[PDB]
Amino acid sequence: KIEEGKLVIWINGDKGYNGLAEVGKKFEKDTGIKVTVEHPDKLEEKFPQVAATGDGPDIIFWAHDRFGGYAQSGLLAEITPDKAFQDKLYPFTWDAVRYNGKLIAYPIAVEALSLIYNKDLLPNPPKTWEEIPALDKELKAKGKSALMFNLQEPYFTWPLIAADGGYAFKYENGKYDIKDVGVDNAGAKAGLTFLVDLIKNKHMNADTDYSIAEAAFNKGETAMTINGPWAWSNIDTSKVNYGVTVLPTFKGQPSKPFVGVLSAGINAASPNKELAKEFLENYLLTDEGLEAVNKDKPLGAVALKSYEEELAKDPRIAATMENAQKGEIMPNIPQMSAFWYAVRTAVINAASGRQTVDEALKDAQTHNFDDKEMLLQEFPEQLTNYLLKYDYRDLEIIKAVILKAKKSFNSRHEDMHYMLEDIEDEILTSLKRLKKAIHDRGVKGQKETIKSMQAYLMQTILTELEETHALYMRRKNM
Ligand SMILES: OC[C@H]1O[C@H](O[C@H]2[C@H](O)[C@@H](O)[C@@H](O[C@H]3[C@H](O)[C@@H](O)[C@@H](O)O[C@@H]3CO)O[C@@H]2CO)[C@H](O)[C@@H](O)[C@@H]1O
Repeated sequence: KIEEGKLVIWINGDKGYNGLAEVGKKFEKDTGIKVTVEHPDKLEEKFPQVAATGDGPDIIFWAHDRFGGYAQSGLLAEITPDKAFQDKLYPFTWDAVRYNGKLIAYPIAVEALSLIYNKDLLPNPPKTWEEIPALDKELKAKGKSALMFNLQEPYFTWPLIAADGGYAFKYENGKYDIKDVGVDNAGAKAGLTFLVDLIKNKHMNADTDYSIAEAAFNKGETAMTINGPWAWSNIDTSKVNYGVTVLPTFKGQPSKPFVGVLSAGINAASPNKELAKEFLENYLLTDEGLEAVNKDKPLGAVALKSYEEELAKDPRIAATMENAQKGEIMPNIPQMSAFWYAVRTAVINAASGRQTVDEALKDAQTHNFDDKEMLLQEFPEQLTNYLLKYDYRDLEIIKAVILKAKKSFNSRHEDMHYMLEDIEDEILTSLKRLKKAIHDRGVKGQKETIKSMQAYLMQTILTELEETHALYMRRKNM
């Protein structure tokens, strides 16, 4: 439950949630405010749904890429930290969580995928992806396998795909280009294809998941795996003597892994915005509190300058740093979610016999990424800002309706061809008047959607326009 004067935090299961809870007790002890940290499945999917109802967490913890669609939907509060606190974190990590020149989250850490090898089994880790099959021949004969890592989540197959030149989006002119996607180019084809090649030759099983790969490495069944800093705690427990080095090259070129920044979003809905700023600024982002999270599950290289000095010294952190530089940092555009979904199916269909690599990637490329910016391109910009909240399906509804209501009003009235800009104001108060209606209607226990309430929008737009026209008609008259 979400209530005034209690702080609720959502964080992903593989992160140090026990450690963050530990900071919670340091907060509650000094501030008297309970902190409750839970890690539900699919939180980054659950968040946009219950944020609408207004019963989402106070603080949401995910990699920065997810915070685009959130900031666009206005699910996140604007972060206003004094310049002094800003200087504490890396200027690089501040940029990750910046949307439309607004800071919409607090960067916690920089995480990057790395290669992990078992020093006993493998004297020296491979330098290229292409050496791995010949290892597997030797490895299998010793009853072990060469490489195990999950194929069920694209984050992991991507450093390979991106390697010979695959890319999520072109970047030119300081803006990301949504009509320019590079999932299906020759480069990314060579990548995914290499990976299936491993599946076809039985060097990897297509069905492996994080659970399987983790388990297999900790037990010494496999010699290598690809994972992030949150993986080190569980291996430390294990008997395994591991090593964390740079990702194997593809076709003579570095593995280019996607780099994520762990970020702390505040809920726009929260009563306790002030308690959330206070917690993240004075208790989470200090050395003593970062160390607290870190001891549970390693953060990687943190965003906090001071505590990072001491971390960089760990060859594992500088190794993670090393792959972060050889890779690129995830966009935080709203489409990024639809990108990730679009790929995840493609790898899986590639790994399955579901479809060939070529058709698999084509589809990932073919996909029509939704754009509020594009849908609203005609609309008066002030209106569009209001209109961003609504999900893309509902937007199609309101677009079609608004446009008919205009056409109709022009039909009844010869003398004036109203521009959309002219009607901008009568739409705003109409779209507001609709939000209220769905609430008044929400009481009385009748649940309405914009789809249902399409009739009601239409009439309200017209009624309002007719009022404005009465205003204009009275206005002409002497
Ligand atoms: O299945 C749900 C999910 O698919 C997409 O998730 C991507 C994440 O956005 C992206 O941040 C990255 O997540 C990894 C984290 O960076 C890392 O810290 C660690 O926790 O593992 C995560 C991957 O296992 O990669 C995934 C896709 O692989 C998409 O964003 C979501 O729309 C969607 O909820």
